[PDB]
Amino acid sequence: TFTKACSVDEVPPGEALQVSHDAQKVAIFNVDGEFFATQDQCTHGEWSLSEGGYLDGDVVECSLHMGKFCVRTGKVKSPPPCEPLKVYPIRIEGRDVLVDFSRAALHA
Ligand code: FES
Repeated sequence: TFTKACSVDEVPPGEALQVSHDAQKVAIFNVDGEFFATQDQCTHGEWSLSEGGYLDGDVVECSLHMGKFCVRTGKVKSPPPCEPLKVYPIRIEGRDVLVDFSRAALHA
């Protein structure tokens, strides 16, 4: 089941947004009109990747110790993080952004 998480204008290109469902915090990223959803917690220290997190193209930088992840694959781009992010399916219908919060997946 895909759940409406936010509306598209809440996440403009180059921005991120934290959403929540059940226990789970999820970061929504808009990269040039394409939407991506990952776990919100940085895998180094669990800081929110949607709190002061710079987005440079499709690479998000954690504000705390400058760890970086590709928001497409969840793959690490710069330490201190070691583990990739969980990634969630995400779909746009009209102005609605829908995320399947039940379907977290993880590389490697
Ligand atoms: S908590 Fe994200 S890089 Fe340290």
